[PDB]
Amino acid sequence: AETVSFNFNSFSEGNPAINFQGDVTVLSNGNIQLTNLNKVNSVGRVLYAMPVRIWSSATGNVASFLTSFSFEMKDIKDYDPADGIIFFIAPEDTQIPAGSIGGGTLGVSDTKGAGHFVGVEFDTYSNSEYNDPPTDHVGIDVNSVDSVKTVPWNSVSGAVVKVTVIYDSSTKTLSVAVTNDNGDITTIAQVVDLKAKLPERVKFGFSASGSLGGRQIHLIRSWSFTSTLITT
Amino acid sequence: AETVSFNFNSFSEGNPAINFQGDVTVLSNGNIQLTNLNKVNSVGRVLYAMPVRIWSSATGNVASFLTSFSFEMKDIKDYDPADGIIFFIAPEDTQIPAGSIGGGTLGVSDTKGAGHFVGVEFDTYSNSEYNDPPTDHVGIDVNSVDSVKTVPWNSVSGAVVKVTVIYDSSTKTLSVAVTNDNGDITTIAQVVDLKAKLPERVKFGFSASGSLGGRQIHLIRSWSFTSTLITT
Amino acid sequence: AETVSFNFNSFSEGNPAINFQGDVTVLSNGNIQLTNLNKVNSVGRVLYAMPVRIWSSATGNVASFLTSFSFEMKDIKDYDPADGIIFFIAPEDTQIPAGSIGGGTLGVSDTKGAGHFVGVEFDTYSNSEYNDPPTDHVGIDVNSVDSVKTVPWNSVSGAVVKVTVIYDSSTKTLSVAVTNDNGDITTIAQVVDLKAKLPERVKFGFSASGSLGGRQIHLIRSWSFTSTLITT
Amino acid sequence: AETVSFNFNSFSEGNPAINFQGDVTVLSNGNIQLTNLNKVNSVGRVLYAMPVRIWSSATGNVASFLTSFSFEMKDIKDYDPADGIIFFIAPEDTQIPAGSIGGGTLGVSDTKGAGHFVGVEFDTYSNSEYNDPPTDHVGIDVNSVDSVKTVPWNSVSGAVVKVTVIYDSSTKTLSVAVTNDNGDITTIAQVVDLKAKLPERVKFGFSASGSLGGRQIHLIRSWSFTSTLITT
Ligand SMILES: OC[C@H]1O[C@@H](O[C@H]2[C@H](O)[C@@H](O)[C@@H](O)O[C@@H]2CO)[C@H](O)[C@@H](O)[C@H]1O
Ligand SMILES: OC[C@H]1O[C@@H](O[C@H]2[C@H](O)[C@@H](O)[C@@H](O)O[C@@H]2CO)[C@H](O)[C@@H](O)[C@H]1O
Ligand SMILES: OC[C@H]1O[C@@H](O[C@H]2[C@H](O)[C@@H](O)[C@@H](O)O[C@@H]2CO)[C@H](O)[C@@H](O)[C@H]1O
Ligand SMILES: OC[C@H]1O[C@@H](O[C@H]2[C@H](O)[C@@H](O)[C@@H](O)O[C@@H]2CO)[C@H](O)[C@@H](O)[C@H]1O
Ligand SMILES: [Ca+2]
Ligand SMILES: [Ca+2]
Ligand SMILES: [Ca+2]
Ligand SMILES: [Ca+2]
Ligand SMILES: [Mn+2]
Ligand SMILES: [Mn+2]
Ligand SMILES: [Mn+2]
Ligand SMILES: [Mn+2]
Repeated sequence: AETVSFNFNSFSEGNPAINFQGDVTVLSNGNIQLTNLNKVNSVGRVLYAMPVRIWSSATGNVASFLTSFSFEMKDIKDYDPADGIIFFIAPEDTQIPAGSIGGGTLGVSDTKGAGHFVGVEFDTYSNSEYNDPPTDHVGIDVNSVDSVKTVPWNSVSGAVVKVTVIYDSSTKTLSVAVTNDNGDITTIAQVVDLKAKLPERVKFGFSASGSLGGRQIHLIRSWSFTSTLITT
Repeated sequence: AETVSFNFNSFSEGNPAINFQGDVTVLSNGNIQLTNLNKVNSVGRVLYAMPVRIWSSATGNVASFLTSFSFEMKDIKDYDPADGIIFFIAPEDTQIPAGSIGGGTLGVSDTKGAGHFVGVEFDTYSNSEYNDPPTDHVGIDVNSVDSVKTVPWNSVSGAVVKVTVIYDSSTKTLSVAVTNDNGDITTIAQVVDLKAKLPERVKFGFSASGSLGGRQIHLIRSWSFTSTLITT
Repeated sequence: AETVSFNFNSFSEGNPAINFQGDVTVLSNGNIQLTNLNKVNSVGRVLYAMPVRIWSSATGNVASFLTSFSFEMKDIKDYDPADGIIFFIAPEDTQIPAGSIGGGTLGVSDTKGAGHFVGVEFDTYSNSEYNDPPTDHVGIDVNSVDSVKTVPWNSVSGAVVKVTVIYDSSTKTLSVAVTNDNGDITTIAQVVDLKAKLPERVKFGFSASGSLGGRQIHLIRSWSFTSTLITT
Repeated sequence: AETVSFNFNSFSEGNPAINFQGDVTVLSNGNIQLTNLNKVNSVGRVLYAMPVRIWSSATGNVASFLTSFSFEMKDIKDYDPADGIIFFIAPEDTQIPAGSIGGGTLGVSDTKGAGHFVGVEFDTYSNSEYNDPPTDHVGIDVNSVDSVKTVPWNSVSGAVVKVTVIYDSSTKTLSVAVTNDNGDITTIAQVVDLKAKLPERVKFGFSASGSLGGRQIHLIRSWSFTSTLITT
């Protein structure tokens, strides 16, 4: 089988294994801070530098993957705690949308909320322009921040959240488990055909953004990943 | 929300939080050995002592859960390495089937392979009477060891195996990610309506068995679990 | 290490992790009300359903534990309030004393004020028959409501009180910190050898009671707990 | 009663309510990083600016206090993870010792390991010169880093640790409860007469240090405190 795996317990600029885009910054504690609290419509994204082959045009096989990461969002006096973080998968040449307004676009979509990507968002502000639920929520996005499906969630300021994601190639099911600070878990799952939505080689990463009045701390603390593609 | 969670990095006799059934034994290193290498048709089961309410007849809500565990199977001279381990969910009154022949029933079913339980098996012997695939395999079992679905797998003697399971109540999807000793992952997912197959209160646990000629070391090394039921 | 931990931010009827005894009722807001305002000598107790092994006869080790909880007592028109709440530890088979007169026995002792339990009381009425101090008080009880030690305190009707308790196994010290609504803290500590006063397996819970003329609202709002026993 | 209480969920440079000493720095995420990873024998300390009156010379009374805080330590490539963090109480005019060598002195003592303070240390390196236990440990320090008492502990890189401390004036008992990342708790308690060891007014704070080859990330994430002195 074709397996790719990595595990970061701390990050650092200068590490060739990671690409940085936008206002991203690496704190002295190894944490990744995606947005710049002093910029309007800030957008920051981080990606595993090496593209991963999720499916094969030769065999038609699609990869299965297991990934978990931990992040932290915290309020700052005195802006609206927004907009959130999104774990995404996109073409290997993915870039921050030209003329990105950040905000509710989470740094992956245009003003209409469209883009080429599949992801799991941890959304902390309700943008009616993208049909968001009225509360904080976790959502599965397929080429749009107008989530295909969402589940109520609660973003606790300063709390460390743990996430586990499993993609089963056979059933094409993407299931997500979010462990909150207080111990409660939140789950959401959706059938998503990566073969039909994305190219053979993609990049995995995290993105976050803010607006003029919407800003908050977006930190990525750790990230382990393993994908296995059966080549037969 | 109604949440139940626990974490076992090791086990010790006398812990009220755990229920032992059959030939279970706790080793000095804190590991749990499920079968007795000197008994014919040995069967051993360990269960979380407290019943978990996976669904409420009052609301109709079903709980989501996240659990991870690690186990190890090791060959012994001069017996056949069998039969395997099964992580299962069963009614709270669950007991080792009367007159259990162990072996391919994995300690959860009758001679015909039927029983009242839902589980994930790590099967190391191919029983044609229960329509097993021709190789080692992971399977999703619903009231029978004749798996609803299986995926090829390989049990490596002495290898520590890590497993992660997510059950999403909304989609009723049970997804499993198995991390093999060599780094590759194996996944299998299946939609299973726990509310339709099981009572409101159930017990979670592990079971293993052997026959006269089939015996091996079945070890459970760790187990973390969290289920959250929405009460509203 | 053998660890038991749970966290209740709210309570619900039907949760198998909780045992109800006497006049206990679960309010729609998730709060637990211990006594019945319309009954003479009302007694209500709630216990964590699973017995906890606080010490091992094998090693002689005693567990350390950390627990915090919040409660509220509110006066009603026009009864005396009367009698209070007690956080207790007792044999796993503990039940409301037969023929309990409620009142100053706090639902845990007999008429003489004796019983089998260790606890921290938040006493709002002065029973001279149990040598109570003349004012509201917090006390450490060991097999009797005639406290081994008490400290002055003030029960404010309708005020949410937060409590933190630490039991250090090495020194066998039980320390309590009570945070009043006005920000002021009250502390009390006492050396109590749980190994000598209680059986290996015990249950933790809260009890409240009243009399014909003494009645008030006794509410448990939240409860988190963690006990760790060194096994080696 | 005289009560002092504050709560910090994040810190900021410029907040007059805090004294910054040495290499301390505040990250853009609100965390306080005590030591500088690029300096030899780095020492950084943070103190609550307002001195607290822990005892009255007029009444002989000592104050009781309840404090809880969370911190994080993380290894860096490639130095020994040292030396640790200490929560301390010292004279109001306390400053980092002149010519401090950092390292095992934890920033509060001279080369002999002596100083004027009382504290709880989270020690991650074993200094034989100060009679340290052979493993990571939590210790109670009274005017010396040669702990009056210690308990085995385990510092996990990148894990958030929660600590609760209660000081009971009557019994003069200082009890500590440490909640590790995996849920396990570690406790330690010791009778310490604050009035005989410290002056009437003191400052509370944190300190950390490193050596030439011993360095790690020492972060303070949050801190809540309440002290009550009975004046009568
Ligand atoms: O409050 C946070 C949200 O702000 C929205 O944009 C605001 C903007 O921040 C404010 O300066 C002004 O221009 O009004 C806008 C409309 O609400 C973002 O669109 C949203 O994503 C949040 O960040
Ligand atoms: O070889 C392992 C398998 O044994 C099967 O049972 C055997 C038994 O071990 C042998 O002594 C003889 O009685 O024939 C039996 C039938 O084949 C089990 O049924 C199977 O589960 C494996 O354990
Ligand atoms: O005033 C509250 C206290 O009442 C005591 O019991 C009273 C009882 O309420 C009254 O009706 C009469 O019978 O005299 C009793 C003895 O004083 C309780 O003993 C005490 O615990 C409080 O509840
Ligand atoms: O390895 C961490 C410990 O270092 C000790 O100091 C070392 C120093 O790091 C090294 O460069 C050389 O000078 O030898 C010293 C003595 O062994 C500290 O004393 C100790 O506290 C740890 O930080
Ligand atoms: Ca949004
Ligand atoms: Ca089989
Ligand atoms: Ca009383
Ligand atoms: Ca040291
Ligand atoms: Mn959204
Ligand atoms: Mn099978
Ligand atoms: Mn009393
Ligand atoms: Mn030390």
